[PDB]
Amino acid sequence: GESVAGPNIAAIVGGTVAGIVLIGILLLVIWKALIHLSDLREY
Repeated sequence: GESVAGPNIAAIVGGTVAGIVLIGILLLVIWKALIHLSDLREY
């Protein structure tokens, strides 16, 4: 009734929200790295 991880919605909401935030930060870091790479790059 409540087991059936119905809250899978909740965990999905929870897991899904967390994953999106994680990707967003991860994407942002790489983007920044590429810019640093272009400037850091001597040559």
